[PDB]
Amino acid sequence: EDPQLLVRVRGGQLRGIRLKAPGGPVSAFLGIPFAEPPVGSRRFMPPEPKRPWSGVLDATTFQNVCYQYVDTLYPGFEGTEMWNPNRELSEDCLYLNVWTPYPRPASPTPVLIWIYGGGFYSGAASLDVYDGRFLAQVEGAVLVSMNYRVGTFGFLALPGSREAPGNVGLLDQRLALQWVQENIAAFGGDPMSVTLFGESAGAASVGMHILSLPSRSLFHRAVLQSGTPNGPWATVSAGEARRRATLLARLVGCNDTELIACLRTRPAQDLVDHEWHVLPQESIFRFSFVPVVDGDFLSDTPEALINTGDFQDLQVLVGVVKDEGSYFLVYGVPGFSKDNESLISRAQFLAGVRIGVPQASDLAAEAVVLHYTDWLHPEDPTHLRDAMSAVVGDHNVVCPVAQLAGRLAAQGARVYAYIFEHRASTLTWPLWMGVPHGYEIEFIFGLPLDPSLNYTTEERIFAQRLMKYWTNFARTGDPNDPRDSKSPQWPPYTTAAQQYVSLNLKPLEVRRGLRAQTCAFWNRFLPKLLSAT
Amino acid sequence: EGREDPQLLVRVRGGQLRGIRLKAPGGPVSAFLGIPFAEPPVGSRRFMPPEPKRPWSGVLDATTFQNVCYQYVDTLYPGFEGTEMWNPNRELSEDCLYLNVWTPYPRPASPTPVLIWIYGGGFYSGAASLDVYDGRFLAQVEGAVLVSMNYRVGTFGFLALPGSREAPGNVGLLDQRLALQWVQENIAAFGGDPMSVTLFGESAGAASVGMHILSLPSRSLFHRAVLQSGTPNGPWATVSAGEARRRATLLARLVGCNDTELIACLRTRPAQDLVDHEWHVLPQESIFRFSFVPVVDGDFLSDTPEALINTGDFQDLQVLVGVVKDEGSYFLVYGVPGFSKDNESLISRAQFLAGVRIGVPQASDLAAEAVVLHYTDWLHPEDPTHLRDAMSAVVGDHNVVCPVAQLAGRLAAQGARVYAYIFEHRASTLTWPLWMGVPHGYEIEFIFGLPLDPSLNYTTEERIFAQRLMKYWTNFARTGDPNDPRDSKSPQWPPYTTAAQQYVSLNLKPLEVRRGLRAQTCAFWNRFLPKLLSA
Ligand SMILES: NC(=O)c1cc[n+](COC[n+]2ccc(/C=N/O)cc2/C=N/O)cc1
Ligand SMILES: NC(=O)c1cc[n+](COC[n+]2ccc(/C=N/O)cc2/C=N/O)cc1
Repeated sequence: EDPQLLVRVRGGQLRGIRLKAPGGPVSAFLGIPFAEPPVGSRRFMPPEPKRPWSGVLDATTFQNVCYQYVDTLYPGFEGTEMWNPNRELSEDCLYLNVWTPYPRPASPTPVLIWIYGGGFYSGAASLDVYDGRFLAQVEGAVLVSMNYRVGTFGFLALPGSREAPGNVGLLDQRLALQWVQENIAAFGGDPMSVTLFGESAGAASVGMHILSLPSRSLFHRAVLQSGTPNGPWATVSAGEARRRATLLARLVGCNDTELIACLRTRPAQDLVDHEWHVLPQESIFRFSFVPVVDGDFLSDTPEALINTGDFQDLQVLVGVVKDEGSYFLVYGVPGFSKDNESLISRAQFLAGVRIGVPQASDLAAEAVVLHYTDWLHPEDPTHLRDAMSAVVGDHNVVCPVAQLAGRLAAQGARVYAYIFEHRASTLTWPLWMGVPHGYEIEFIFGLPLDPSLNYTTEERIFAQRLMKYWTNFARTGDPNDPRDSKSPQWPPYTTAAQQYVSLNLKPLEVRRGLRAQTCAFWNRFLPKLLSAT
Repeated sequence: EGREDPQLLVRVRGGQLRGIRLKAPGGPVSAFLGIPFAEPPVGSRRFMPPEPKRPWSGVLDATTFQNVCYQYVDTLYPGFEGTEMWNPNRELSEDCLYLNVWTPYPRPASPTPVLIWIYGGGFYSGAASLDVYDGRFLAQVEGAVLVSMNYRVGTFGFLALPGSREAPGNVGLLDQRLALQWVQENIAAFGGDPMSVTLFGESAGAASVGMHILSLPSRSLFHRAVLQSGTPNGPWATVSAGEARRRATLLARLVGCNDTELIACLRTRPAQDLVDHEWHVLPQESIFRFSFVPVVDGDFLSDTPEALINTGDFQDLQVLVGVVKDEGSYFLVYGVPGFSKDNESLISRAQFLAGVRIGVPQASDLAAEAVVLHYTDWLHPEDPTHLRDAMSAVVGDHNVVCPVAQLAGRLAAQGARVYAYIFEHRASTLTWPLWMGVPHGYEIEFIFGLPLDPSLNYTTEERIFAQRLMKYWTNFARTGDPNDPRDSKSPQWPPYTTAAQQYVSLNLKPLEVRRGLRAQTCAFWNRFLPKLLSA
């Protein structure tokens, strides 16, 4: 019984495991329950605080992954499987992981809370890419990551109902955030320096925590990697949630109470089986059960909330990868594949766009097509493929990010923006996907520091830079290294200057305007188009 | 006859002409100026198609320019050269259907390719007698037979009650056509080769050239066309029959006037009254919109220029088209608040949004917002210099660059041999401010080789450049190809193609080949904007 690996949290005692990171040990407390297993009648329900336990809870092992669709598009492909649950699926999955330095830090340490992505339909805090050991070891970070319920389990909302209020996956996260507040000190986490970070749906979750009052007291800073609460995919209206919940109910043979009661009776996988059949359109980058504008967790739409919010005492790191959109093309856009070069035809581009912008009228879609077509090379398939990617990325991540960045900056938030452009040497996706959604995580998390992983030493150094930025950001709300000078400085993203840095192997390069023209199209014109059909 | 210069006496179908031996820098040219090609479209012939000039007796003196067609005289900057050079430089009269011929002197031995200039002036102004249209240089240096005609502008040329007999529309185009007919029959008398007739015109003249390309009966009258900064397609070069009707009847009301009764009344109105009200009939506050312009009558223009360029076969056709660096700047000073020649015209976002409404007067709120969204530099959305230049770009793009783009594209896609340029050289002599860059119409003096007149204060590179441009134009006139056939030492001007979209820069530097005529931005105007108006 290593006394460093033994912690009394509020619910009782935990025994962590001493994990080794390349530069020394780290105390990992994995699988800490932060809620009553949201099983049985607790399905679709807000998480209840975990009841205290007797003895020493073994917290040396990752707990189950929240029940979710396992991707099957390319079975056994590292590029997909690395996101697949790497633990048993269970609805009993409300667990969080805490990595701290070994020994437990002397003074309260900034806490980073990771919220995984997975389109609100998947993910697990246990995936290798979210291994917090590196940030814990190299940076002395207390790194927390929770599981939260995904898909129907996390986000089936019958808005207004008691039994499926929606947003429970976010409430899960909130609970983990509460758990951190009440408990992290026991690990030498500073509950007064908690930085959320997350990517993609995790970023959106972070943004939703930013935009939800009861969440705001549970952290001080946020990082949104490649995802925003605003935007086309991260939220649905109450009505749309109801529609999909209802549709799923039909699809599985099921007032809200009786509908939900029936849904409660359904084997987890049945819900998952029919989860995708509730999308109004053939889509990419769209997900059936996502946070719901419920008037409750989200008092208004994220757009509304980022327009009106006061974000004075908020610091935010946001950014995108170079190819936000490439990843998604292979999952429903004809002509795209990890296997060929996905050189697509004009027609496949126009059709691809209807799938990428499923909410688009013909005119909006034409607007998009006409905007993204390089008219010097209108039918060149490389351009069209890259444009399809661009469309999907801009529409879904880049422009939502720019919007968020701008709105937060305009409304007092200190904002740092980045574009991550380094394509992992070890990346199993084809070159044309460039730097896909999610492939910065391994770097932020510091996996290149694990020599056994085959990352180049330029990458190891890069990961170190990024872990420095992230944790400096966590420590201080400023990602710049004070123990460094002018190599060069990461400026706050402002609405005037619109500065952001490229994160890649070269030093920070400050760029201005995060696809400013194109985002103007998406953020300013596109809504005007559709808001007049 | 007998005591005078034997090389200035020419007979044409209507009779005997005495021209004038004019001094060009490199030697003399023959000019036959103010040759009537139509019956004065006066009195009862106002608004009527031109009738062929009835033969005259004796030797018609063709030694001076004739009347300029009755027109509005721009008075925004009185005494300012930049506006005065466009201003009529001969008496304003409805009796104005006269053309001009410059030929080498002595007249060319063998049939020489004919250049016919059609001046612009927004269809409400212009005159073949402006100094910038002086054919002497192209005649002297290039051996070209240059012909320019006056055609009726404004109401007299374009007021239309479509369907009516008495104001069928497009008569100013018909004057041009009549002058083309004149060149066909008579140009050989000057050593002109009626089988090598190139039209060229700038701005409304270019639209006019385009109209002729688009109009069957004109087709047999020329072989090649140059469209400088103007196109028959685009938002200003034509009006629907309905809109022409609307403006004609409104103009009528404005001056106190069944089509016959209306026209008859209009015919009793003094020219100046018509001119005085000409500009009050535009549907919106606007720039680069002109009240009386060619009408889609289903006669001269069998359908919209858009429709005819989209579906015509342009096999036999060589077209040189192009734009100036800054097509839009000129028009900004005449009715976009904020803009002036007298200052840097740094405007505000408000003034830009306002400008866009004036610059794209046909635009719905949504379409205007698109324009604004497109042209705003979102890094510097409030930046007055960018906004000022974006305003210019909006007007230039919308009215010239993108119409030219659609035109070049559609023409190339349909068999035409298209050569495309952007003229980027700002005359060292330009009296407009620097921000205006190279405004609309300021390539003309170079095409015409004015810089060759040593007394005109152009620089030597400008003289050389004029010569190059004159070469391009006359080569294109000769061969359908602006390139010098021997001289491959100079870079080649490739045809504009839909595939490669090549055009050249015309500036002091040797031909640089560029790709895509604002391809991205013209996709907005030519492909997106129409759709944004179909709802
Ligand atoms: N719940 C379901 O049955 C289900 C869920 C998700 N998909 C598609 O998910 C594939 N996938 C997997 C991973 C990513 C994100 N990568 O960064 C994106 C995507 C899709 N984008 O449209 C199909 C069925
Ligand atoms: N009734 C008309 O069509 C009309 C009459 C007079 N103007 C005076 O316009 C000023 N102006 C005068 C000269 C030029 C071009 N000169 O080369 C361009 C412009 C701009 N027009 O919007 C315009 C339309």
